[PDB]
Amino acid sequence: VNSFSGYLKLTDNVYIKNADIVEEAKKVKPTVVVNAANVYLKHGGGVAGALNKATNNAMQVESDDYIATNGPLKVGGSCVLSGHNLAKHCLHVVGPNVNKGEDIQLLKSAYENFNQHEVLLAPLLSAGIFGADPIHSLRVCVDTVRTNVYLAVFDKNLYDKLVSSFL
Repeated sequence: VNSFSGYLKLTDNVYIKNADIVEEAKKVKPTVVVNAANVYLKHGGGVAGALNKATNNAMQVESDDYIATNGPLKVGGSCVLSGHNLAKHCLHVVGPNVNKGEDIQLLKSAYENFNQHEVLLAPLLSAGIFGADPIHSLRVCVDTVRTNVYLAVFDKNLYDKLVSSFL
């Protein structure tokens, strides 16, 4: 039993809710919240900008030190950093950004990072300002992640479309 509430069960291990991931993280304080990161960990907008804003920019400060030490992530890769006031840990995962021309096949590699964590609160990777089809992202999630994932979808209209079209 865990503390996640109000989710629709899609499969054995994937759950979904119309929710603001920031507000959901603040209430649940999950072990892991996933950020929709870019390779530079520049948290300017989308989910990343919202998560970082909720940390009062502490996520960005920590991220800048990470990049200065380690260099950029790979598209499809990830790193574990602090969850600050939102979670124990933040798993920064880089899905391909279609608006930069990155290969969508890398979306499966991106979701594979979730399998290193037993339970996660996450957005749909490569959705929103990353330009991929969220219906496709949900399909890849279900077909790739084997650990327990709680997906937060900000847009109510999109949430209803994802549920109604789910196979």
